[PDB]
Amino acid sequence: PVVNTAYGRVRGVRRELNNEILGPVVQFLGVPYATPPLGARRFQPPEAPASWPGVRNATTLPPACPQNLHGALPAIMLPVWFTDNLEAAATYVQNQSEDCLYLNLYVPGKKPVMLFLHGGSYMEGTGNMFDGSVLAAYGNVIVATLNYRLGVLGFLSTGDQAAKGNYGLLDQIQALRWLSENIAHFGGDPERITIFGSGAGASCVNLLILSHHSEGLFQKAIAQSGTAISSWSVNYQPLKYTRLLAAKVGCDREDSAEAVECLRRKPSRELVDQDVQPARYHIAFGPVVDGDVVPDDPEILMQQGEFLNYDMLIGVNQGEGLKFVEVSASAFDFTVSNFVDNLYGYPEGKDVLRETIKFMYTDWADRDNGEMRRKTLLALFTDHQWVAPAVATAKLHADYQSPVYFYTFYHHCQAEGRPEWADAAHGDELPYVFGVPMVGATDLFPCNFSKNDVMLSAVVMTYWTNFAKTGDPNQPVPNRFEEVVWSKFNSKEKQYLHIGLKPRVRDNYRANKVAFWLELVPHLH
Amino acid sequence: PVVNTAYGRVRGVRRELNNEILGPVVQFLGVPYATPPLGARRFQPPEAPASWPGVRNATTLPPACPQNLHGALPAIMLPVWFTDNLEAAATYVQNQSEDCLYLNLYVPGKKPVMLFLHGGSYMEGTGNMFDGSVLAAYGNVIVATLNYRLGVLGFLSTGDQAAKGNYGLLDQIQALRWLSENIAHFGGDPERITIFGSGAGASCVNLLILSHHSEGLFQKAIAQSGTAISSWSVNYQPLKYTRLLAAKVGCDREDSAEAVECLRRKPSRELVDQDVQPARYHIAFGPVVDGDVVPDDPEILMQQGEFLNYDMLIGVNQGEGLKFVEVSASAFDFTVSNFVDNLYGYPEGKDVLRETIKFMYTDWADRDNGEMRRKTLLALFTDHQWVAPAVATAKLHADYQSPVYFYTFYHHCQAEGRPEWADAAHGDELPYVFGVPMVGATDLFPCNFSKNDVMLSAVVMTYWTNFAKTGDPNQPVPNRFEEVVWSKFNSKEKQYLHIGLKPRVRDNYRANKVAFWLELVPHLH
Repeated sequence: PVVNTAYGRVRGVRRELNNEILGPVVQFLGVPYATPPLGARRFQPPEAPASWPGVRNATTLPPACPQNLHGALPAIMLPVWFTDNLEAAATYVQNQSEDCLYLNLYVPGKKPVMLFLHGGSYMEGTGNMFDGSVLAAYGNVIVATLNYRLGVLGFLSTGDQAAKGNYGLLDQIQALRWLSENIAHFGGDPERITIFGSGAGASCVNLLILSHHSEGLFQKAIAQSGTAISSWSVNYQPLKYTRLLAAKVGCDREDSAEAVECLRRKPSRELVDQDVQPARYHIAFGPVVDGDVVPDDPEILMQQGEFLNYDMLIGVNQGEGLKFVEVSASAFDFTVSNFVDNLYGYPEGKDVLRETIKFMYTDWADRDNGEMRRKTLLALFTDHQWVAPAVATAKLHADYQSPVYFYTFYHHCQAEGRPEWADAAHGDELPYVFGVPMVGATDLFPCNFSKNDVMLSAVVMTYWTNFAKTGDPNQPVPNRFEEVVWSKFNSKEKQYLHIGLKPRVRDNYRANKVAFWLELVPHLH
Repeated sequence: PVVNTAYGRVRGVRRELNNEILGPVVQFLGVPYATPPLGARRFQPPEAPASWPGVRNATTLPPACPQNLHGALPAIMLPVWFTDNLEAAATYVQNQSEDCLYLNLYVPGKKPVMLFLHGGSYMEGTGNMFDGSVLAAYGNVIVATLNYRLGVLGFLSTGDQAAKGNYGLLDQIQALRWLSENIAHFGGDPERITIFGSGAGASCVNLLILSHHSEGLFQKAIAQSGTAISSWSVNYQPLKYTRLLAAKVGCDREDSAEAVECLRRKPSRELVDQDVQPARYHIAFGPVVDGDVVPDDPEILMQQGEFLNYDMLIGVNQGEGLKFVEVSASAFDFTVSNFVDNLYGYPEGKDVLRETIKFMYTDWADRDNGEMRRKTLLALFTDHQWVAPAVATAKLHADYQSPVYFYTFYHHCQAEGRPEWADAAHGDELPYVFGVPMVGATDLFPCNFSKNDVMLSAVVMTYWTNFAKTGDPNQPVPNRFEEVVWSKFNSKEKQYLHIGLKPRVRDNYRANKVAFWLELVPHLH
């Protein structure tokens, strides 16, 4: 397994898969895409790599650039299986170094590419823990789980010229180019790149469409559970926090542009161990508006239809926010005051909105019971963050002559604390799209797989692969049900599809709550 | 059929009923109860009558004191069958005269009395058109349909001393005394008087409980479709209007007390032909707060529990207000602005309430169709007037150790413009309690009676008669269903009973809308 690219010649490996169904998976763990930053051009955009003679021995898990899984990280943005089994995930990124600009591959003539921008809160994660070879061989596609500058030294900007456009986004654009101008040797199609991701890694899958440098690189998108217009998708206070890690290591010279030229020699391990604690439901180090890759906010920029006709696929796990409440008449009256204070932009005229919300999410038919409160509160954080910025992105993107789809996941692998009372909960969609049941349970996903779960993987890896093939999720190839047609989303009818437990194509998901959060509350302020 | 009372000796008559079921009905049309006002003591309280020797020939329809059925009367307060077939009703009160202080009776030892205070808008009506002999003989009770000072010279007050406590209420209290101290000769029980009425004649059935002069007279009540705390139950601007009929006949001397002493000689026929047009949904001549019979408003007076333990029975015809709309996105946006302006007490801070109402009474699942609007508007006038001042009277009267019942009528005799799209509509409960089907259709009620309707009369004249017997509607004696127990109303559960088309004892009528109108909107102002 040896191939050659314009940059040189690289080797590979091949493995035998666990399940009896699947066959010849080839792997190319660790191939590069750009020159690694070293300390001179840190806090700086990337450049192409060098060239080598002979053969490059590249088959290992490459180092993942520095993170810290014991850092009092936010517990809302991160998924469940990442939080609970943290001891298993922590034993997976052990070797870390400033040099992380590599990318894995999985080769099963012009096959589609499925670049996976791993999720998280922009603080940790890696493609090493999302080793999808089952997904690589089932649908007969090429996966690529890269690594990019994430964390402190990942997405810099300050307001001055010393920290220009966010180096992470254009960092993974450097890889979008590499995959676009070197993939013919690997058997891929440079005209069918389909970025996809989850969590807050899908927030930066919309952000790439509205920019400019993305023109000739990719053609489609997939947005699992994220959106560019939520309350933790973009950073809006770079300067206040960028001068607060410098207040514990020391660069806060009152001269504005006197922080890069002392930190740029600071070692990477001390610079990623600061308690930059963001405001509630806000982030600290994410993509920022500067002008070259984020000209104008997606609030405005999305209205003027300068984005081309790609085909976004939005989705929402039904029930997620299980870490918002985990029952009285003054306990349910206590979350719904600090919640409103924390996440409303802080205008004046609040005293009406709290009571309107408190009236709308009550069930007056049976008020008394304690399973209304602590169960509608889980329906008040699922709606304001994941459920109704999504339809706003669906409408305005469907109007401008473009196809936008939808879905709503429901069914999870049953484990501890996961009854039907406990639905997806920001996760439990990832194992199924990754094929964890179909080859036996792995380490980080402990559950009790059955033959009921394994049928879901077939359909959810046929959709997400036929998609990359042609955008419609069904045309090439066809559980408990079958053949249901994948219905679109248009402003008039708003048909979601319910890829849950029995795939019925229902309509108009939560009309009352979506309309309350989207078309009534803007008037109150 | 000749009897004697403490005032003298009176004759009677007896008739044979149309239906084969019923038998010996006796009647005493026209017996007096008080001295008729003549022109000296007009605008003045009543007094006892004289005494006569021999026998008084009293069997005719007595004159009904002056009204005017062609006077551009309000079309919301009045029932339907009274408005449509106005030509039939107008041929029924032909002979009118200042002298109207008489009362009918119907004798079928200490039998209960069922004094009926006829409805309307306090401008017209009479007991002559509600001749209930079927109701008199079926349940074996005594009816009494009196006449009282109604209209212009009926409920006077000005703010000065020239017009003291409302002469109509204490006028029908004079009859409440007469029936309480002369009924032993007629076979009635002076300790079981049960006032009942409908329309805005049931508004002045609550008003008598909260007063004082009602102590030893009656013991129960029935409130069909009315309440003392609605927007047309009491007059709150006597002076502005009492000086406006005097501006077309002439008494508006700028001296305050210079209107009684010129009008008191004016003939009754000119004084009842003035266009005193009230404000929308308000009235002009109704009971007013002065101090002796209405000490304090039922807004306050009902809170302090000075009213004794009677047993009110509230009720609401499901669907009524069919003369509120009789479909666009700016037609439904046009009623819900002037409606809010007209009927809100005119404070500042309106611009939020209109939009909140417009959001709550929409059906976002299917917005487009034209049978949402012009059908939820009929559900916006039924709720703010008849449906949710009623439950407020039920709760606060059930708390103070008293029994309060409830019901919700649904089924009507089918006629023109009366499908199941068109429910009760402020009326169609009166024929059934009056027995119009059971003896064949009368003049003023044209319909097509069937054997389906005639079973409803049995139950609705067993309830309203067992009630007067013992207050519980069921204990002595027991369609499409049977034996369903008459459930009470208490603050915790709010069980209505649905005496409609199939008597199922459901619970918590319109919790969302009742709670919206009763426990959310008071904060917005």
